[PDB]
Amino acid sequence: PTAIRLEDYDKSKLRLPFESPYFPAYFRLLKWKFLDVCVESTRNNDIGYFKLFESLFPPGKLEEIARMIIDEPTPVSHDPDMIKIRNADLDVKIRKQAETYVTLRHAHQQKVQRRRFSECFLNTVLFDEKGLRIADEVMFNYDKELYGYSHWEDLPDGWLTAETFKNKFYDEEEVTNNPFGYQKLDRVAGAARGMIIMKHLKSNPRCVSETTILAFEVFNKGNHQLSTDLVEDLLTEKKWSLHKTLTMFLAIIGFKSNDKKEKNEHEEWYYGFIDAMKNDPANRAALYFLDKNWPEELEEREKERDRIRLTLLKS
Amino acid sequence: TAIRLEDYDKSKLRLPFESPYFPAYFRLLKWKFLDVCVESTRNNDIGYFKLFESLFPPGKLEEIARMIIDEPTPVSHDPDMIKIRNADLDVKIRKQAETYVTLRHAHQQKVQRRRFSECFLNTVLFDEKGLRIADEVMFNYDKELYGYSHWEDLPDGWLTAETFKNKFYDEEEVTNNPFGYQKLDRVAGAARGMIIMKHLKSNPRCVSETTILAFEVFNKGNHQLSTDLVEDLLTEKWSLHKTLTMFLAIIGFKSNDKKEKNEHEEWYYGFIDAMKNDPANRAALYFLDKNWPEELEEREKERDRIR
Repeated sequence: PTAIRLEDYDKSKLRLPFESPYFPAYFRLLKWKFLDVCVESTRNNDIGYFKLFESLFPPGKLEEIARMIIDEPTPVSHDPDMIKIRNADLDVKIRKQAETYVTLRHAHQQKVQRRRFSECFLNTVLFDEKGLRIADEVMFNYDKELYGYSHWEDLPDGWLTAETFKNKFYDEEEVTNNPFGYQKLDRVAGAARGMIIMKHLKSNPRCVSETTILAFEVFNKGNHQLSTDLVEDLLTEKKWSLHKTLTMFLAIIGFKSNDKKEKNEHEEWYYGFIDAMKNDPANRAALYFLDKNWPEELEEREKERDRIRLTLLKS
Repeated sequence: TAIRLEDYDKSKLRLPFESPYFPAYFRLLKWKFLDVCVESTRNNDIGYFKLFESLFPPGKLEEIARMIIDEPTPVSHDPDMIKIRNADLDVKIRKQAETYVTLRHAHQQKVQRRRFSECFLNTVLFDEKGLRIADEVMFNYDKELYGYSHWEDLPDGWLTAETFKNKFYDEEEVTNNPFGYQKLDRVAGAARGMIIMKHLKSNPRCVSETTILAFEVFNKGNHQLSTDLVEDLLTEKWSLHKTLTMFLAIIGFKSNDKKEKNEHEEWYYGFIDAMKNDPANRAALYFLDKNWPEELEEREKERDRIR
């Protein structure tokens, strides 16, 4: 079976091609799934797909980074403090407590290395045109549907949700100057804590249709799920993940807001997200990346809401 | 004969290279360090930039350095300009069109200079080897400035030093990778200096501290850029370098005697008051602390001591 080359494939159905200013940031909502695919591809003592990025680092630096990510941890039985505990002749109950604290510290120190060198790879390759080209083709060869989803394949022409997304999640000047550079989207999605946003949107009577799309694209879409244990536990603090948070912002494009323009409710999902992020200090901080004037715009919006409610009673 | 770094004393430094809190503190001079590398470009070559070759893929350093120092492509060869001259417009309409093309030609070049400058600084100043090369560049340029970045001849029991490292760094982030991004890098980068200076000058609690800040930003020659290329790159007159200099100058604050009356960290709370009254600076505060409005309320609402 001869592999279909990217340059051959249609690309007429994509509403967000590679060359779109708004593509690099949108694609980077799959950065953890992209890392997952590169890690999955390592078969036997090879660095797998990671090697396709060696041109983007100084000679030999790529190999170092890849290893630091996939290298098996040293056994916790060889830890100097572990060995000292097991030789100290402690009361059984105290020894076992100490041992668990050394085991947890050991895993945490491994997680810190894996995250550091993962972020060194991703921030080098996914913010460079040549590197995004390679990443685009890697995703295409992995799963055509996911490639499509990252490019808005078979999306309608007049999709009003797409316009709101482009308008509120990118700064016009920043995305025009360097599309491959850091965008508002990368800051908000990265700072946000998805679990608390999912809980508040589920309790919003306005955002019932939107929550249904979010629930499906986060939990039940098979190619929005990580294949490796390594990347899964790297992003997990029943349990939420950093990939689940990004997959929520990814899924936003599916929201239907064409019919709600007549009643001026077409941005209800966006203001619903703001009301789902204003509650806790982490997401509240994430909102100040999205819009520096969000608390003043929130009070305006609630003044006019109260102004309309008053005129409606007099009937 | 060459005065090697290995030979130098370094015993008076309270913030040596090996200190967890050094990398972030050094990167407050990141705009001055760019200025130094651009000063060194002499006979149509990249000067000090070449010392960082190993930290990029082969050739990459050459491209980046160029994109920063090179002369722009002549605007007489912009494709839109060529079409204006061929369209045969009225002289007055032609010249007005030509100015719209000229203005975006300059702006595009300011954006390319800034982009590739940021690409250099971000690669070399957040890596240990990169920081070694950078340390020696400043040492060979100015011994005093080298010392200032390391707290040369600073008191042992200095309290503003202990407050600074407690409020501008996260314990876990700074212990894991000192060379990586810290709260300080985020806060100083997002801050709008000109406004913070204005509020502290109106703040009666902070009067000694403002006099130090006004001197280290406007009077001190070592904290001033020598190149047009960098000072013009950081101009909105105020600059991004002047914002970073305000954070650098904090180590000079005399707060030890105010410990007894528990006002030894009044400079920090005064800074928070100075950058909470505009959208951009209060967004910068959320980097310094995620819980700052509740901490500011309980600290600035205890008027039971005023009774």
